[PDB]
Amino acid sequence: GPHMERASLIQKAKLAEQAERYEDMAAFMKGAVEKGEELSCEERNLLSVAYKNVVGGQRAAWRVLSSIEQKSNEEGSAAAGPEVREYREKVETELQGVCDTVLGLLDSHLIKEAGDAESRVFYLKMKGDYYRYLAEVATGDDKKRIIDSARSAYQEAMDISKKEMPPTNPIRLGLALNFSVFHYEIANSPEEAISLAKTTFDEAMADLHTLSEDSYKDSTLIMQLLRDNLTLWTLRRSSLL
Amino acid sequence: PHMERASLIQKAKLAEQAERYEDMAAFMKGAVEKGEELSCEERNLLSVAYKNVVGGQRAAWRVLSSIEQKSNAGPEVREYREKVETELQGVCDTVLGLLDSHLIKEAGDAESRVFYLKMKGDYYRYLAEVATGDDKKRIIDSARSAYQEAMDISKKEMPPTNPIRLGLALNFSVFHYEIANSPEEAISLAKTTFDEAMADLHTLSEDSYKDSTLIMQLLRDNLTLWTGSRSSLL
Repeated sequence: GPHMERASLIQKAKLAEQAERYEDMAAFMKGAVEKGEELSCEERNLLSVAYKNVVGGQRAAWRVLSSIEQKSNEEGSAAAGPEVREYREKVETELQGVCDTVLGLLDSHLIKEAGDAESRVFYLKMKGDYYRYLAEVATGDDKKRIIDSARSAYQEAMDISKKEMPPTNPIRLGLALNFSVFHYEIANSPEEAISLAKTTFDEAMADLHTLSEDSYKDSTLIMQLLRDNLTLWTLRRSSLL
Repeated sequence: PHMERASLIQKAKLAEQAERYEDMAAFMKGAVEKGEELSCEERNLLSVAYKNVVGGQRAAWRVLSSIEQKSNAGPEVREYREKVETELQGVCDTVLGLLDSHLIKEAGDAESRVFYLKMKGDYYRYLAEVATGDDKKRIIDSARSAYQEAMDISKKEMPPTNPIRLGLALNFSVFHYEIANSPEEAISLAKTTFDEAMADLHTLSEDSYKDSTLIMQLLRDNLTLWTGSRSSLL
């Protein structure tokens, strides 16, 4: 509608977050991004949380529908009613529209305009994530092209993070976590997934002592997710010390 | 594109499983507009869909109102609270429209008749929660009138343990307390409802028992909160 002030959009995104109105939150943040200014660390998290919640609800719904559709097609003497697939396809189109919106914001404003490496890695990781979400629902020749786009974004983010960030950096840790999930679940490379998660965990472990107590908590929380994934993917009980 | 009555009902059940309540409501609104009566299962689908949609709006409106009250600088809170309120009002008006245009009829079974009139009381009550001035008074009168008509039918045609009858009495007592500022009517209604249902609990099948006692617990919880209030084993 009429031109809003960037500061009013950010304030409304924070109000929408408190009200658990994630679609409104995303729309406020999209408007703020389109103002052309860089996002602060707090503002990047608002953009990320808004779209993560929106796409997370779509991905959860798509998974339920896809399971119902699969079971009714496989089982019994008949196929599922056409309604399941039509509804699953409505949810999928809507999911694709949100990923395309995020990828559009990243390519039009956020990746090119970023100052620091911290924010460049954050946006390139986000690009990998939203191509990964698109890959989860893709099937044909489109699937291969989307998987290449996700790998390419994650790899560029990895290259930068290795050059500019310490191994304990939470953004660097979170990126390596998501990239390993991509290798395992999307690119069907469990070996790459395990070696990336092992290397990430080990290199971060070696510098844990150098961290301030608040940095330590941020880092170990992500290292835990790497370790959990490794246990799940890949052995004696532990007594004290 | 399968959008006939039976396809709309099937998609509403899928939307429920996927926790897509706005899709669920839109499917059920479409099914209602087909002009046919809703079965017991279908009425529950309509109710669950709009309850979840309006519940998210009411929770959001309460947060924004809370922030606005503490803040009273900054015009954004009120503008945003007003956007959420208008949207909430639009959903209540859609539900009230469906009830008046298609669902509320003089000739059906008592359960369905009480069910729709209770839903009318509920959505006027949600409108009353955000209403101010002249409009508030008319909305409160409309809610009381719908709830009262639902109460007359339920006392004449349903047993005291009937879950619809229990749920109606619960919501009407909440209306007396919160909306009409009559805590005495609220308390008296909740006490009578609980006591009369308690007397017949022994007659119920195990599935009926669970449905009835679960609503009776909400009446009792409300009574404890409204009136005031140790015990060892026995």
